Amino acid sequence: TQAVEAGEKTVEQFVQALNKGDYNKAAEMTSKKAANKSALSEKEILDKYQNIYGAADVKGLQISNLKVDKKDDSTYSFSYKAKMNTSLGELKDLSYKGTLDRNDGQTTINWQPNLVFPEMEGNDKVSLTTQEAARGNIIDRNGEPLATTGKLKQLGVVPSKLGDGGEKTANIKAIASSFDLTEDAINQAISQSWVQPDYFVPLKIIDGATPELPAGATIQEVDGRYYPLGEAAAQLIGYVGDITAEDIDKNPELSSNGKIGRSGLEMAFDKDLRGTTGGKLSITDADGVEKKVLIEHEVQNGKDIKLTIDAKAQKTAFDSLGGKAGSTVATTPKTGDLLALASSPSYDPNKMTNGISQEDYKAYEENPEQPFISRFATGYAPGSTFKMITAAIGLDNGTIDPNEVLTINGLKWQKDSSWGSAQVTRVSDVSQVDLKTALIYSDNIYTAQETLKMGEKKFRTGLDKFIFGEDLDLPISMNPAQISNEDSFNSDILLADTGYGQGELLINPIQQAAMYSVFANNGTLVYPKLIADKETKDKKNVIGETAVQTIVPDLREVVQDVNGTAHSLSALGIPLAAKTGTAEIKEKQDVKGKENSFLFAFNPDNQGYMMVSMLENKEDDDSATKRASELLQYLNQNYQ
Repeated sequence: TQAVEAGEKTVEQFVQALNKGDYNKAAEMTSKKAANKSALSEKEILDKYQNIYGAADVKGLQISNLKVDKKDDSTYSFSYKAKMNTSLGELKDLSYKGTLDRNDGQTTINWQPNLVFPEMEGNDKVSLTTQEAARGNIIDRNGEPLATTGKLKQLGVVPSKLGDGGEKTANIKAIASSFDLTEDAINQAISQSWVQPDYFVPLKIIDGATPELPAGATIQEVDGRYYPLGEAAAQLIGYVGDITAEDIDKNPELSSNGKIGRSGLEMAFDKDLRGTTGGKLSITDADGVEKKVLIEHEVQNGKDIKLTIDAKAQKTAFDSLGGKAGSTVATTPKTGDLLALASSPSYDPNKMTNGISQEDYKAYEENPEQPFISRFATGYAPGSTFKMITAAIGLDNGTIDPNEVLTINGLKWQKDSSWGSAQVTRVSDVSQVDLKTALIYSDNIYTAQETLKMGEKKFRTGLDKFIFGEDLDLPISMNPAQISNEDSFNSDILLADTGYGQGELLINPIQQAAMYSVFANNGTLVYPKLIADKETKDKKNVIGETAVQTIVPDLREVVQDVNGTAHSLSALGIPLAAKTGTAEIKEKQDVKGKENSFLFAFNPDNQGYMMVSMLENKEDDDSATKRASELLQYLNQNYQ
């Protein structure tokens, strides 16, 4: 019992050393090389485990049902079941067995080749054959491709068929002008360490018609990932990169030869898109004659994935931002179908996955506008567009009388002198302001006064009926929206600022479209969905139906009234209910007030589409409303 307990500890420590990959530590626990002891020496056991387990990418060796008995006065027999993860899946139900040696005062393992795999004898060999799985495609709501593996035209040069002295520099200058390349990068590519005289050094991926090939230029077709929309959907779709050795150490079921999604939907759906590797892991004998097949299954290609995105709406929404910092979200508010999730500025996912220079990558990462940000999933202050929600809450709890007219003098206002220099600011000096006037002119002072009159308790009661704190069921990384930092404002100034969409509010554009959908469903919140085959989930009785039939007519006047903030949209001649907004942010960089322009708009007749667009740190005389004419036409003519 005292020695049998020490034998169980030896088997447990040996398996642990194998699980941790330290094969040297495991080999030092074996007995000496003999006929009925260890079969191989310590350094030979190290090399056999490192070769065999390293070939199949063995990971996570764990045992169970351990039993250590006693045979002779110095031999203790052990046995256990075990399982492990390999590059072809999990290898479960393995019956291991062996003998221990209890000479001296420390128990060792009589090592045998059956301790690598159960039925191995002497000089048995292990063979692994694998076939890569094709990565699945990502498609829009109409089957158009958003991410596809296909053939590409790769531009490269062979330094031998170029020329000697002047003929080489002339062709390099000719290839640089025929394919929009710098003459200093062609020389740097052909002068890398890995280059040999007769090698094919790739350069650029041409995504169109190939021009004339100078002396030394050659195109070779290669298979790779391709994104048709390009930068218009780079943040949403993402990109794939080469699989590294570290990736295989974390997940052996990957393909060391394949691609892995690094961000976006390519990464959120990497498992469903990459498929499963097919092949066979067998034990052979001396040569290649198979004895036992351990693992084998056919290769399964990756599943395709269909999104609610519209490929034409995604491109139009992105191009409408003109490369400026901002985001645009388009949905069908009755179902939640995310038609477009645009973010600007953006990066080139094709250049990102087909080899990008450290210079162009640093330009993306050091750009102050930060194109890598998925702005549709980034928490922003909603802006004074948030008046609709505060007004709807005010109508529900009866705080706001739609016909009561407040008297506001000037462009600034504060409750008491206790507010110091904290003041609510508006843009239009309108003396007689009611709810309809406040929504047309986007009057923050009216909203601030109604919020303070409503009180924090009644205001939070209406806010809590939304999606603050909820994690949306979406394959996009994002934090839940919040009302403030803590569960109480503890500040009249913060309460008022929260009223018209400022303060510590944090709501990303997707969450905004979810909350704003109540005006297209008679007070019912419709959760947005990105996967086409998903069921429509909704949240009923968020705001009163009376508040909807009171605010939406006013939102029509935001477009139709000549002094409405979105009156430029009346040029469309389509039924529009809209609401613009602004937000002042005290960021860093300099300290000059950064302003954000917002636009909410949907069809108040058919409720077919809804739009939430915003510009981050807007240039002067720019706005989201100025850039929405094109997308609103498409959504109106195709989503009724």
